[PDB]
Amino acid sequence: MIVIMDNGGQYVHRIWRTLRYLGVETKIIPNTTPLEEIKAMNPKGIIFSGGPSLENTGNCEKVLEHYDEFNVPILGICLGHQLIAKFFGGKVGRGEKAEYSLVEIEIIDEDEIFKGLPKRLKVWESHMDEVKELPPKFKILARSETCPIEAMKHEELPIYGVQFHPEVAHTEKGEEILRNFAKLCGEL
Repeated sequence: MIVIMDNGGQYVHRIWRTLRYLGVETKIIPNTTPLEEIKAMNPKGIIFSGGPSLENTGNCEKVLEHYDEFNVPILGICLGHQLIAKFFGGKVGRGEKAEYSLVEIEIIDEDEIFKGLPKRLKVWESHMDEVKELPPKFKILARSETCPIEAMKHEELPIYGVQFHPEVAHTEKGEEILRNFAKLCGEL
């Protein structure tokens, strides 16, 4: 079971449908779902979805505060990436290109979610906002010309962020990145 916390973005269903296509048990829940209830689902992984506003992240930060009750892989997508960054002591701010487009990224550490993938990928993303200061204890996994932090992970915990939307088909290997993340939740 991969739980997708709905932060209100336009592409949240695509995350769910991608996982379904992959044969992964998954459910979208309101981001305001109480933690106990999230715990009663026995999640093997959690996704913090995109959305319009850091002011509407519901209990995403609460999940991180209580990570010891979960101890499963977490993937933040765009706003989810940014909220993880803020929570862990990094900084988010405006980028230089607010419109969505395909952007080429360079994978600098294939780690887990980029395992087996090419070194450069075009991904569907905006930089209306982005991570400006990496959190302590995190490492960068991918970059682009205008944004050094296109993907990141905690150095010690399976907590991941991507700035772009792997759930959008335009993203090269987007389905594979989601698959790689799901495979992490099935092994430990």
